[PDB]
Amino acid sequence: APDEITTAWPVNVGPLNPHLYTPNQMFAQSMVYEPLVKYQADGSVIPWLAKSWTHSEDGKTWTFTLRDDVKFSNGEPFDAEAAAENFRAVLDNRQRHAWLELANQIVDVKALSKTELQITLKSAYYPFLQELALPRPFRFIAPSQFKNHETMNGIKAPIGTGPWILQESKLNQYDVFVRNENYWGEKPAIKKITFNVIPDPTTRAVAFETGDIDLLYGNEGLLPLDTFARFSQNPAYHTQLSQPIETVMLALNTAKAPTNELAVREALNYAVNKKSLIDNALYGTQQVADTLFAPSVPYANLGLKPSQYDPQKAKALLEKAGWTLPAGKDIREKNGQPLRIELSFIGTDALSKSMAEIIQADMRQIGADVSLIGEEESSIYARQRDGRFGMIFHRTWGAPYDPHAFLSSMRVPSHADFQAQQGLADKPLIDKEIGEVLATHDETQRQALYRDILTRLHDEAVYLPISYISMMVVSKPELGNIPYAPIATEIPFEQIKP
Ligand SMILES: [Cl-]
Ligand SMILES: [Fe+3]
Repeated sequence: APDEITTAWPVNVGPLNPHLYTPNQMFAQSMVYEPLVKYQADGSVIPWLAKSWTHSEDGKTWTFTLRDDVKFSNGEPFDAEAAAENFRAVLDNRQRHAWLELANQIVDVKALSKTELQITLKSAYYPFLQELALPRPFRFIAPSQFKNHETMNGIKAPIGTGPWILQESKLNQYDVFVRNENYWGEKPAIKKITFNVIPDPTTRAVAFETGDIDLLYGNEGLLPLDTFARFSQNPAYHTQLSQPIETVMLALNTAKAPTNELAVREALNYAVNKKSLIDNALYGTQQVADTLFAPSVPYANLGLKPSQYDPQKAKALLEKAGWTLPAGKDIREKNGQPLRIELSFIGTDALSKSMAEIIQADMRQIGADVSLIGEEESSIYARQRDGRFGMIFHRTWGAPYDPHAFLSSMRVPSHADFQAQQGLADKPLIDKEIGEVLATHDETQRQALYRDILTRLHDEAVYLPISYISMMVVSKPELGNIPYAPIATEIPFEQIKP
């Protein structure tokens, strides 16, 4: 079956509610559901379900002219009415979308005709179009599949307009998609895609080696990285490594001793040998990160000063702040209190554990005692939400989220970044400026605001950037070159052409 492929994912795709989150998987929501406008690698959007649009002079009122030839996979029409009902369904659950500022900005959505859709905003919101382009929540399910005229309490069949249709799903076993033969756009070359549920990275590698699957596609956690390197030399296989898509880092709790001290956070940022970490734990497959956002990220080329690995500097900073070594001890003390920091991570994640152990070792070398707290996923996310951590592994979100959406979410208290930043004297100013940068259209001011926000976060040593990570691919050669999608969390299956 040349036009059928089998791949893997750590979990099922979920029920494919276009408007909800976990356990829904974003790449799968994007396979079935489509946006008004589609995100492009150059940062722009192109017409998609909307073929054109205009906006008022004040930038608060937008009118979209929709395609008139689009049907949902069940034959029902896509029109402005269906689109408007979707926006209502999403914003009826507005509290759940607080992280996404567009969901707080939309004041009204109404269908003016079958082809005219009008959206009104609280303010001129500059990332409007890019947030419409996201995998979720502003994509469109057939309104017939609402449950009692809503989606927040569940849907019936996951009926979208997209190039893929969910055929069937088996909890903890597999998901099967097929090509939408009545798609309004270009027909995918692939006719059927099977996702085998395989939570363990080694088991995924083994599944490929045995031929049980044709394709592996994911971030640095896709498979063991030593194994990936071996595969990249195996002439029976094909492998790919993308240019970096996002940052992996530690978040340091500015509201909790001892990471509440700037001098301590600064020292920690000099203590880790990132190159060695990446060569030791990531098998040399990723890039060193010096800043929250790579210099290639929009608005983030700011000439921020890296803190290079320098244990001598780290020690000096701690000594100057009164953190000194007692006789016959390797761990520093101040006011009799030991320099002890808890590093929280998902205990079953081998890669995270490996990095955590390297970080612990590096920090012990400069007199800081890091305790490793490996816990189940739910417990770690709970800690993130309420700030019950000293240090935690964290990551940015990739295009088109970085930086505007990641920054926007820093304002949401139930979220790791707010919690990490909560102890900063300048946190209210930062949150004020984040609000301002999203709504200004003085472009000069926009750049200045981004500079100030990112520079304060950098100078305050809120994060310990570790790596800019890449997408990775392992595939049967017969599938050919595997494309990457403009949106980092999407998988462009319809672009695969064996
Ligand atoms: Cl420990
Ligand atoms: Fe999320």
